[PDB]
Parts: sequence; structure tokens; C-alpha cells
Amino acid sequence: ETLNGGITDMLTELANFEKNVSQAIHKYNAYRKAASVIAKYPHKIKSGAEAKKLPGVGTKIAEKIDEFLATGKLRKLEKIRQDDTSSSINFLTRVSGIGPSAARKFVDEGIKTLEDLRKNEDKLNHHQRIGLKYFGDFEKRIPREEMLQMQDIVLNEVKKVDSEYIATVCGSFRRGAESSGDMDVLLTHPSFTSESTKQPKLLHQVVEQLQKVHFITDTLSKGETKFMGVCQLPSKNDEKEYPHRRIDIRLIPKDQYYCGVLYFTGSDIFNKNMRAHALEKGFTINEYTIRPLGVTGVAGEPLPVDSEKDIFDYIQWKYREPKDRSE
DNA sequence: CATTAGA
DNA sequence: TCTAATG
Ligand SMILES: [Mg+2]
Ligand code: NA
Ligand code: NA
Repeated sequence: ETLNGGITDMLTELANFEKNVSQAIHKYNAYRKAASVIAKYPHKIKSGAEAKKLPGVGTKIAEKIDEFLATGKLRKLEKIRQDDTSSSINFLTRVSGIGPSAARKFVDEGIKTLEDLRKNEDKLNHHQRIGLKYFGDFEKRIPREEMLQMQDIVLNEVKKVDSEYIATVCGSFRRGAESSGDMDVLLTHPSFTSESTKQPKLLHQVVEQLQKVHFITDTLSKGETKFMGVCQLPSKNDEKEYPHRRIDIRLIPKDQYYCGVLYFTGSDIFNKNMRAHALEKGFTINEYTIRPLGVTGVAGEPLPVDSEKDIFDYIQWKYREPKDRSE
């Protein structure tokens, strides 16, 4: 956690660069298990060799370790850190809709800067076009102060359209968070569950509504179960307009809300931990259900859930408000 | 790890 | 269809 820091840090730096600049999923996958193990290790790694004893720890990495322990640096990292080619791939990648694959290609053609991207908007698809458009806004955190007004809005329209719609703003904002990165609205409807052959309109009706009023300004992607857009709060009585914010709304078979709900609310650790527990407690939990476990090794049989509670009760635990789902 | 764009 | 990019 702090004893093997630099080591794992230098480790993940390296990996990352494999997978990103180079297309070496392998090496990258290397740096990572290593980084993974050294991470667990209970003692100050003193040299390559000590490290070396580890599983995943070959001579290659063990060797970086020495150089790093000897000199507080690393050439390869000093070298990658310099390399514009590589620096470029790192950056372009920040544009929403631009993965590595494309970052490389762009770079190839010679799109390295934000401006390059500009003079060449043509080479970019819708997503990237928008991603490039709202570059500054996407990078900004969402103050809860606004998180609230946004949540407010969405809530309203949903209701206005069908009264039977249930929506929850999941994520860290759900958990208290002072700021958030984007908005995650989970959604369902009675009329839609595990069997009932869809109702695409269900997602659609709502999107349209949000748009109608001008909350949603664009679309990154809209399918029959997951809409991925951009919104903005009515820019008041001027002098102050709002930043464009990423939004996602997904449809859910009412028969799986709460789990999904549970889940998306995190946190990553709270989840896992709860998760590990349901286990002992004789269960299983995934992004959609909670299955009683059986002796033969494994088992099925989706237990019925009406609220976050049920999940709780099942594995017999103390209902933890989102506030404290911290870990 | 599953959902969408695209080509 | 496969393959990329989000989450
Ligand atoms: Mg994005
Ligand atoms: Na080893
Ligand atoms: Na990106």
C-alpha cells in the first residue's frame, strides 16, 4: 500500500504504456500481474532477486526493480515520458470516443494536438466529434449542488411521461459525494421484466422527453436499453451558462432493479465485500440477482427482491444507507 | 462483460 | 461480421 508503492507504481506505468503506445497485450498483462503480486507482498522489496522469487516475477521485471531501487528512476520510463509519439497517444485518448487504436492511427496521420483534431473533424465519427466538441466540459467534475438540480429535472419528466416509471440516480452522488463525474440514471418500469419481450419505447419515450425540454442536448449512443448522452442545465437568467455533462440512462427489467441498483451504487469495495459475504451466508450476487448457493459446488434459483433491503436481509446484514456504502 | 457504432 | 470504445 506504501511499502511497495514506487515498485507497483513504476510497474503499472510500464504496463500501461505497453498496451497504449505498443500493442503488446502480453507484456502489458505481465507488468500487471507482477504489479499485482509485489502489491500484496508484506515486506519492503530489497532487490530484484527478492522480488524475483515471486510468481510473475521474471528476470525482466526483476531487473527494472533493481535499477529503480538503485537510482530513483528508470530509463525506459524516462524515455517513454519524453517520447512525443507516446505522449500524444496518451492525450488524444482523453477525447471521449478515442481509444488507443484510434489514437495511434491519428497520430500516424499526424493528428497529435487538439487543434489537429480540429482541422480534421472529418476523420472523426459522431461520438468523437462530440467528445471533441465538449472537451473542456467532459473533463470537469459535477458539483453536487448541480447534481441535485439535474436529478431533480430528470425525476420530473420521467414521472410526467408515465407515472409508473421508477428512476434512481446511482453512483457516488447516490453515496453522498461532493462532486461526481457524470450522471447515472437507472431505470425500470413494471411493464418490463426478465420475460415480457421488451418495450424499447420505454427507454425511448423518456429520452425524447428529456430532449423535448432541452435537458439532453446530444446523443453519443442510444439503443433499446442503454442511452448514452450529453445534458445541460438551463443556463439561468444569463451571465452564467452550464457545462455540458455526460449522462447515461439504462432500462432494467423491474425484476432486477435493486441488485443492479445495489451494485451501481457501489462502492467498488462495499460491493465486493458485501459480495464476499453473501457467499459465506450461502449465496451469490451479481449485477442482477441473488442466488441461493447449493452444496454440489454451485447452484441457481433467483431470489425475489423488492428493495435494497431484501438483498440485505437475504444475506442477513445491517441495512447500510448509501451514505455509508463507502467500503 | 455487455451494450452500441461502424465499416 | 468483427472490432472498438464506454462503463
Ligand atoms: Mg465518455
Ligand atoms: Na519467479
Ligand atoms: Na477517450
